[PDB]
Amino acid sequence: AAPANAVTADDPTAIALKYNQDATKSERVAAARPGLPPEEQHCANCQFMQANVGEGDWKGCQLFPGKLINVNGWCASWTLKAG
Ligand code: SF4
Repeated sequence: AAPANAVTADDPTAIALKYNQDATKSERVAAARPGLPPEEQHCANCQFMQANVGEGDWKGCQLFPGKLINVNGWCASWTLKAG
């Protein structure tokens, strides 16, 4: 059960960025974002995930203010966690 503030499917930014809470049901391969092979990309290893926001598998994403993403999700703004 997703948190009340989870990013959902008719969120306009989620649609534009092709977010899915489950990276295995994402188009990460098509996008081929740089930094890691696409099959290795998900929110946990993304620069925009906020480790101090949320709880458990439901964490912040800087791009979705006031909401939570799933650590096992993906979107097209995936960028390697570099610092
Ligand atoms: S920007 Fe990164 S952390 Fe935020 S939803 Fe997209 S992949 Fe997940």
